[PDB]
Amino acid sequence: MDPFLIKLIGFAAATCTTVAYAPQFIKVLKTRSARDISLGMFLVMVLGLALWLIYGLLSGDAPLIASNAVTMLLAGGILVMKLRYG
Amino acid sequence: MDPFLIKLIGFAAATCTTVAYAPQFIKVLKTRSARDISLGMFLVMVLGLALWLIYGLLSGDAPLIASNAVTMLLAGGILVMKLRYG
Repeated sequence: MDPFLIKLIGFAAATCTTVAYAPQFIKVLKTRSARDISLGMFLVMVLGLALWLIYGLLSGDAPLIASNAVTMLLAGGILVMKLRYG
Repeated sequence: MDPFLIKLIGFAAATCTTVAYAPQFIKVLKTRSARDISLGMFLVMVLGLALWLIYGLLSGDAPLIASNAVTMLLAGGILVMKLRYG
C-alpha cells in the first residue's frame, strides 16, 4: 500500500510550522504594509508554492497538496502587495 | 526501490521556496531587530522545524532532512532574539 499513514504525520508537522509562523502573518496583516518585505519577493514566493503544488501531484500525495494550499493562505502577502499596487 | 528520484524533485522545490523567502531574512538581518516578530514565535517556530527533522528520519528521506536544516539556517531569527535577550 502507499505510505498514506506516514504522510499523515508529515501533515501534522507541516501545520505545526505554519501555525508557529502564522502569528507573524497576522502581525503584519494588522498594518497591511510591507516594511522589510520587497514586492519582487512576492513574485518569487509564488513560484515556490507553485512548485510544491506540482510536487504533490507528482507524488500523488493529498495531505501535502492540502498543506501547501493552507500555508499559502496564511502566507498571504497580497494585502501588502496592494500597498504599491502592481 | 525507494522513491529517491521523486524526493530529488521535491528537494529542488523546497530550496526554491527558501530562496524566495531568504531575501526576507537578509533584510531583517541587516537591522538585526524584530519589529513584528514576537519572541514567543521563535519558541514555537523551533518546534515546527524539530518536527520536520523527526518526519524526515521516519520517512528515511535524506533530501528532506538536508532541506529542513538549510531552511532553518536561512530562517535564523536568533540574531533578533538576542535583541531582548532571554
